[PDB]
Amino acid sequence: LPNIVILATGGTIAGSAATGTQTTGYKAGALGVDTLINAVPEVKKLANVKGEQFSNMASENMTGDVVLKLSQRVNELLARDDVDGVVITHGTDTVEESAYFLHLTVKSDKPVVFVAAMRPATAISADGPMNLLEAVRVAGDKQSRGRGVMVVINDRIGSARYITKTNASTLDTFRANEEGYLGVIIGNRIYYQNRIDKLHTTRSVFDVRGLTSLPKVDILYGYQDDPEYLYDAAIQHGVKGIVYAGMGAGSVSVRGIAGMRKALEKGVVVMRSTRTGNGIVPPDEELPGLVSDSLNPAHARILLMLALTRTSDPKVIQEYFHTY
Amino acid sequence: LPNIVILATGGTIAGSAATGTQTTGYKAGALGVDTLINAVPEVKKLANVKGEQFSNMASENMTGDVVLKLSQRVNELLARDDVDGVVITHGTDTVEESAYFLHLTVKSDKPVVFVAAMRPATAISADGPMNLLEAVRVAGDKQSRGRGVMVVINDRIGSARYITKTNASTLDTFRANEEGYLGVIIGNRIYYQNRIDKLHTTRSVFDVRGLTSLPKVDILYGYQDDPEYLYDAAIQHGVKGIVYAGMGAGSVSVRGIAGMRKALEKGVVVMRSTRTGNGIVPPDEELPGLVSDSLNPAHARILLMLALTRTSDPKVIQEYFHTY
Amino acid sequence: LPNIVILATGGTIAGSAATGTQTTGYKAGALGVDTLINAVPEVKKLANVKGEQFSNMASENMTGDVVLKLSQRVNELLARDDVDGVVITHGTDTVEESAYFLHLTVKSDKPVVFVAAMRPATAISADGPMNLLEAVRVAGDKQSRGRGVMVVINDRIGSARYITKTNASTLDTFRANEEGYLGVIIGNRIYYQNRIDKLHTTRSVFDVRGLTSLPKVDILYGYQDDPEYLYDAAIQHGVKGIVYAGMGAGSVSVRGIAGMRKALEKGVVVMRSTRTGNGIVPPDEELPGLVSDSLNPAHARILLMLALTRTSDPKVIQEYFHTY
Amino acid sequence: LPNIVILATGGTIAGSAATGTQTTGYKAGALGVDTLINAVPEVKKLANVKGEQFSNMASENMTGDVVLKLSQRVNELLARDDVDGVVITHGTDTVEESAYFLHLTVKSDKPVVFVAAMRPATAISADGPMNLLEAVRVAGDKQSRGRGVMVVINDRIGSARYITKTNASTLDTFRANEEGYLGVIIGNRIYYQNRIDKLHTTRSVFDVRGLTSLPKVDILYGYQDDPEYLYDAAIQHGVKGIVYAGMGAGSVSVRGIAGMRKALEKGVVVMRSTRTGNGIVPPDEELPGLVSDSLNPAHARILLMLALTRTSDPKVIQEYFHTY
Ligand SMILES: *[C@](*)(CO)CC[C@H](N)C(=O)O
Ligand SMILES: *[C@](*)(CO)CC[C@H](N)C(=O)O
Ligand SMILES: *[C@](*)(CO)CC[C@H](N)C(=O)O
Ligand SMILES: *[C@](*)(CO)CC[C@H](N)C(=O)O
Repeated sequence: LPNIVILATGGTIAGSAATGTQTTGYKAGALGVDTLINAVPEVKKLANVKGEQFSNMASENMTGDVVLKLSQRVNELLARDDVDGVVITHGTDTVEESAYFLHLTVKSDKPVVFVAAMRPATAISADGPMNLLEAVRVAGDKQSRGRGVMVVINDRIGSARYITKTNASTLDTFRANEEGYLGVIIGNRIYYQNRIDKLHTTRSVFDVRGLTSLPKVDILYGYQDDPEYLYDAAIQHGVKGIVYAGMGAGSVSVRGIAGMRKALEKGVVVMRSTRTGNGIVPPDEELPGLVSDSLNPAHARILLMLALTRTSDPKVIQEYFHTY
Repeated sequence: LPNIVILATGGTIAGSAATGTQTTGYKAGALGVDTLINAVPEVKKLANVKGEQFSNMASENMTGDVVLKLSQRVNELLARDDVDGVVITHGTDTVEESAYFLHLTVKSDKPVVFVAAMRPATAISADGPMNLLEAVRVAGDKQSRGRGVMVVINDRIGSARYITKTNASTLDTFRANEEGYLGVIIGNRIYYQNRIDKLHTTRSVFDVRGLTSLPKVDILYGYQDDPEYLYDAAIQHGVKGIVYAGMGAGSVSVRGIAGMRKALEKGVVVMRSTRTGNGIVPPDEELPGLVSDSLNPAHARILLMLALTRTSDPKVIQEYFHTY
Repeated sequence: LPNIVILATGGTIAGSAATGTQTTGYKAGALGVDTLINAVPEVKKLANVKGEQFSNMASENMTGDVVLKLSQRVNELLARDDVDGVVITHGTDTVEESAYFLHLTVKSDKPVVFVAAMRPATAISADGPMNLLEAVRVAGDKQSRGRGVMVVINDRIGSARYITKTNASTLDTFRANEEGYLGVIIGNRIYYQNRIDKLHTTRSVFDVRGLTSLPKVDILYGYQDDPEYLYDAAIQHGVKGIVYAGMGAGSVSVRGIAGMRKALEKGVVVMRSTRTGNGIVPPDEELPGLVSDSLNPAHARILLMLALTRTSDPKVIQEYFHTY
Repeated sequence: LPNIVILATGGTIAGSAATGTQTTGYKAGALGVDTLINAVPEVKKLANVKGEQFSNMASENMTGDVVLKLSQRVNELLARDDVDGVVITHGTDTVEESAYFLHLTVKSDKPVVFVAAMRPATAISADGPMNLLEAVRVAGDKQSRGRGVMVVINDRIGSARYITKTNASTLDTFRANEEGYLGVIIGNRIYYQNRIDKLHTTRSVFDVRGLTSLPKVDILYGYQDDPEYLYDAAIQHGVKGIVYAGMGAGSVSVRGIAGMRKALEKGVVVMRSTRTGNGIVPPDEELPGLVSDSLNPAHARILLMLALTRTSDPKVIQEYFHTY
């Protein structure tokens, strides 16, 4: 059987509540990895699993420095001959962030599968058990290699570069409206549909094994009456980059333009993304800053942080955004 | 023929570029209302149209004080016996904000139909002509009365309370994933599907007659490493409310919590929404602030501003968010 | 507490397999209603539940004669003062057909909620328990009255007229792409979003309490090289109506039109629907037969079958399709 | 500039009506290929184009004998040094059938791009011009090679294997809900997202040179009370295969089982697909026939016909369905 390491970080999949009817406001990251494994013994028929407790927190508290350590640990594990793949339990709220980070930094073709759950382990009809089982099946399948980092949940396999939490509270929240899923798992069988046409993992230039932190990047929203002072505040607090979750295709108000101008004069890299949820923010030489291609705000921040560890050249960073 | 006033505010539907191939980075709010009307002569067959130039700007620059004037002007028009409905041309980027504002403040059952276009009027296969014709048809149909403010584009009729721009650059960007459309227009016939189960227009308590300004409300994003200083900044500039485009179901990091506690101490109303794009942010007594129900950040800000013109009582405001 | 009757008919929600990993090819309608109730005792805190075993079969074998009896029993149940609502367990495959039949034939405003499950009761992360809890919650809520027949599953409430199984094997299969959900259930709370703008239940003319059989209506597919002989066969077997799951907007090939014309000449009523999955089949005076509005083939057959119990008048039947 | 041949077959993109408001019931395949090119001269700045009138029909009348000739002509064309790609104008109703057929029979990596329109050329805001321009850009782009046959419309690039017409009459009808788009076209730039993970074109074993017709395959629908006599009829007319657009995951009623057994006894290959619209029909040893993987009925019929040109062995045909 394939040797799979289940690296636990917390989340609802490891969460609990006083009753089985409480599906919200529960405590995330309360249960240990072995408890998750023991809850679904069937996994042992899919692989020889080993649980490792990396952390146990609600993902809203996951930070770049910790995500950095997570990627470095996964790289250490994948370098071992006795490890064929890694399943990472993580809270749903920022899994797209953590997953995309490793998508760009893991130097291996071995499967790296993030798994999550929208209902706590104690809930009636909890989704975590089946999602974990599916994650291990995907991580241990020889056909899962070289596909980039994946996020498995609700019978779907999504690419870390496209998948995002689209709904605040539903089981089927993870979707990539325009890009679809890399594959699906039905009747204990994996059906691979797509291979992402972007750079990742073994073909990524982003290596952070020699770093302990990443350049600071904040996200500012775009909306009617958006304030200039928020740009002032970000600049003053030392951001290296600003991701703009803009109105429409990264459109900017006169106040947003003034704020971006100030940011650029201070050497801050401005990246225009969109608040809409999907789609392409196209180049526009008439507006300040760079454009995020199809990366949403959360994803754009991650790539910009990594881009900044390599260069400050806007043209190079822009190309990264069209290829990663 | 019904008497329909076409109130123009600008946008891509009135946008232009030097060539028919340029569909991005064009000049929004460039053409006059009579030019749009004459571009689609067919509207004159569906109604007695009167064009009125309210403004002509790109919607990223639409501001609350101007939206306020727009609502009062529309209210004024619909009180006239010689006006059966109004069609408001508006840029796509913030039409959901302006539309929901009128949805809550226009005290009339007569149709109020926002219309927009994703391609400039000069573009090959421009969508504005048909969108406008559809809008006029909807505004003039007596079966269109008492449905709340609507947004018409790409053969669909969306409720101001549910519809949102979900894609940065596509023609089919306006969708209400979980709520669907109020109706669709195919083959010059309107097919009404749903009636929104929420308070609006004639049943709304949000009277804004005579007002000239609105309570200041800003939006802060939720993501890994989100900074506390952004909350400090908002408070320092006297916001009356803060809408949080949070991770997942409005989950908050330890930094976000500290920032929210500070805001509450200063009497600022905190409203937790979601950055995901869809869904319910449920009540959670363990977290600070109020919850946005299914309102996304842009819509939540609008309702909060209007709520604050009547009260600062969190319980009353929260009820508004579950009923409007 | 409301008095809710759980009327069981079978399905995967009452399905069972030898292993917890077998989610496909299991035995549907294997467990009794009381076993379902005692398995999710939490329902007892939401209402006073009484189980009744109407049948126990796989929905692919549900027949019109039996659905007729189900409708009649439900009418009997709801006429009682000691019954506040009914939850009907049913297999997912044809629940949209049974649900829409009762949607048209139940003469009561009391809630009628069909519930189902995509994973057998014996599977890991089975969805049936939560779905049932949600269905009872909906059936017993005073706010649920007069909304038409509903289908509850995966935290969603769909109208029988719009909801359809859109995916062969996923938990989130039930959706109404263009019409959205009537409401959702999150955190043990119901959020009603829409009220269907169509005739149903207490406003329907489709009373069939005095019937034991229904007009025969078959469905024929539209595709390249579709054969004329299938129409000849249906006619020869006494069909009173033919529903065409046509290419695009009910478009017809030279062979299909010949088939339809033979059917019309033979006294059969022809209804042109679509195989696409969504949308409007508009009127077309150059094509034979009636058009299905936005009803898909499965729904179209149900309405046509019921229409035929009242009339053979094309114009009357057509108006039914635009109003129900 | 690249050399692109625009091979016209008809459709709404070549449709015409007396007025610009008539977008339904128009005459498809009424305009010549050169008329389409002259209406969008911008294409000539993207490539050296040559129009070729293969046919001018409504796609509901496209037949296998003709599709065979279309595939053979495209192979002939792409074998030429002076042809960099081919754009095929085709009606929307069966473009998914014709496109998937060529996807399996064209032995070249040069771009094969089907294009269509949902509004006639004479319609207000006709989509045909932009759709064609985008199709030409995709067909002439070096990055477009080796991606399988594509269908371009409404700024989206869909794979012939996944794309399908999901709505009867909307501009955004073409979607692959679970698989997404191969790419999108925004601001005159192509953004490639995925590469399908299936066999096609140059790696396909389906050699159809010399063939003038294909094995007969008909499609029968699954629904409550589905008739056994339709299977008898199909058998009587000598079908070599039957694609079942089944209830749910290809579930079969007692009548369907009886009819399938009769067909199997007669040597007919029975393929179980789904009427739902999306998803996997998983293998089930308890049911008759083969399963269609994620192929919908229309796509399944095409692959089954081609499968039968090589073998009647069920095991082999099943593998084709899991790999193409
Ligand atoms: C449960 C749903 O995933 C709550 C998740 C936490 N907020 C987390 O992100 O860990
Ligand atoms: C054209 C697409 O709507 C650009 C719109 C402007 N940004 C606006 O919102 O007015
Ligand atoms: C399990 C998924 O619902 C199988 C359902 C049966 N085919 C049925 O419809 O009862
Ligand atoms: C116009 C929309 O595509 C009508 C299409 C024809 N039915 C066709 O398929 O050619």
